[PDB]
Amino acid sequence: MVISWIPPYNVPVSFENLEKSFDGYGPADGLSHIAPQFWVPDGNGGISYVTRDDYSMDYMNDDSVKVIRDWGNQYGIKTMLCIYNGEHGWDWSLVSTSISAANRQSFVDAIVTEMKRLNLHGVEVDLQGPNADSPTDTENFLLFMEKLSDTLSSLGKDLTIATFASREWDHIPDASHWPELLPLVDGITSMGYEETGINATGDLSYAGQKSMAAGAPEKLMLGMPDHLDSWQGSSALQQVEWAQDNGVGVALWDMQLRNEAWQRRDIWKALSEIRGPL
Ligand SMILES: CC(=O)N[C@@H]1[C@@H](O)[C@H](O[C@@H]2O[C@H](CO)[C@@H](O[C@@H]3O[C@H](CO)[C@@H](O[C@@H]4O[C@H](CO)[C@@H](O[C@@H]5O[C@H](CO)[C@@H](O[C@@H]6O[C@H](CO)[C@@H](O)[C@H](O)[C@H]6NC(C)=O)[C@H](O)[C@H]5NC(C)=O)[C@H](O)[C@H]4NC(C)=O)[C@H](O)[C@H]3NC(C)=O)[C@H](O)[C@H]2NC(C)=O)[C@@H](CO)O[C@H]1O
Ligand code: NA
Repeated sequence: MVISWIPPYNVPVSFENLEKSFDGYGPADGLSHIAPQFWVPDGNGGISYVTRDDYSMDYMNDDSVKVIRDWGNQYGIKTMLCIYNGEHGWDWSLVSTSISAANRQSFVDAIVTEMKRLNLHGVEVDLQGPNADSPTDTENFLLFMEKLSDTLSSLGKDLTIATFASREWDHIPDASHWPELLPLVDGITSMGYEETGINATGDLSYAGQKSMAAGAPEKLMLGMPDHLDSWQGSSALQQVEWAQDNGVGVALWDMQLRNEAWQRRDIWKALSEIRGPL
């Protein structure tokens, strides 16, 4: 899989980038999935569009989501409802109350209802709890993911999740949860960015990332940053080439394509080859 995201700020730039062709290759050739990060939990079992008035409020609406969806439908690209908990910083409390026994079914229902309402192709879960794991949070989050997975499966829809890239800390969800998440999802985006690479250390090396996904490495997407042309002692293109040669995917955060290296034909050609035809 090859995924990218549209954050809820600077949206005009991301929208322009969707239609770019860098001398013949661009996002329409490289992505299988596109994820507008436009929704948040309300904390009581429901969901909401982003509402911060200093974000791209002119785009937090159904018509703008359908622009993305219709763009992707031309190519067989899938638009994913991306729900996150970072509107005002990363707030795990919004997730913890959503995945409790009282609200969990309502939360799944609200997510799926919104995806169906807009004729989207699946859900990209981007709910982040830095240093927030506990036994209760692990259980409840995995019960949430299993229920969401079963519901989306019956609808023929895709499910992806973004996680922290390490396992040795107390993050949720992180690579210590991959063995339980892999059977439930179509893809996992490891949010390693400049901390993971060919030459990084241990679990954060790309070999270590793939090893932690050993149950189903074809479902792993290595997270790579649009604002850098290199990290961990390799070029952006080299990092993509490692994914190509080692049977994993790529997750590009994000569609602002801020560094010129991500505005080049070569890297989009490589992503197109990783993706394959749709
Ligand atoms: C201390 C301890 O006890 N243990 C240490 C342990 O914690 C360490 O583990 C590391 O912790 C850090 C900190 O928690 C982790 O860093 C976080 O990682 C996640 C996942 O990568 C990041 O979230 C995703 O990644 C991108 C890139 O950061 C996110 O994009 C950012 O999103 C924010 C919020 O929307 C954007 O901010 C907005 O920016 C606009 C424009 O500038 C501005 O107008 C807005 O006002 C502003 N809004 C807000 C609310 O701030 C920001 O621009 C954007 N960044 C970029 C580059 O585009 C994206 O949303 C997340 N989702 C997806 C999908 O990618 C998270 O952002 C990041 N937190 C911080 C503070 O940077 C780290 O992952 C983790 N590392 C590992 C390996 O586990 C370890 C290791 O260091 O050491 C222990 O000691
Ligand atoms: Na852990």
